[PDB]
Amino acid sequence: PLTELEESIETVVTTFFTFARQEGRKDSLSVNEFKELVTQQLPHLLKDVGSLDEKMKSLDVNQDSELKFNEYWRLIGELAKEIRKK
Amino acid sequence: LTELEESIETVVTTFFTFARQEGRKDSLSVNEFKELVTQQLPHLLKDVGSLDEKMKSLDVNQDSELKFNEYWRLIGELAKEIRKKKDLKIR
Ligand SMILES: [Ca+2]
Ligand SMILES: [Ca+2]
Ligand SMILES: [Ca+2]
Ligand SMILES: [Ca+2]
Repeated sequence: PLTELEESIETVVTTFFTFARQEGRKDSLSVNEFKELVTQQLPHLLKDVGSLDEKMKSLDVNQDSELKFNEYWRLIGELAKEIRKK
Repeated sequence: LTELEESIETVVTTFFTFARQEGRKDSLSVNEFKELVTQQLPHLLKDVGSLDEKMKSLDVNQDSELKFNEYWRLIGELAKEIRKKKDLKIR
């Protein structure tokens, strides 16, 4: 099977698709799916994020009202880079 | 921590675990990078070829070290290949 690091990378990727398949396109997060992912799975790392509707807008870099995997990955990188600082 | 948060913490911590071994404690020398790949990415980087060449390719500022940003670009490469398998095209 996978190492601790490999399984962790796989979990990060799987979590996107778990949330993205709930409604509309199965390969992107709507605002509702993004809000679910944050509230369910990032309640600690995003505790101080403020308005989720604004954060969605900020991450939606091509202004199509959905987060594709690349845009979610940008969020993961932001969270990683904050953790690194500790 | 949630499953997702634990996983992001693991990805970050694994870097420092290998980086603190010798030299600058916040970067991977080529020896520390080879240890990380062999011990912790043996499957995802099974087909990577020369580790010394991979190190060079990841060492974007040619300082002979991988700082966290440079390791994170590797994790992104690996994540994109996983993404392909978690969203298969029937075509
Ligand atoms: Ca969706
Ligand atoms: Ca978008
Ligand atoms: Ca080092
Ligand atoms: Ca470097």
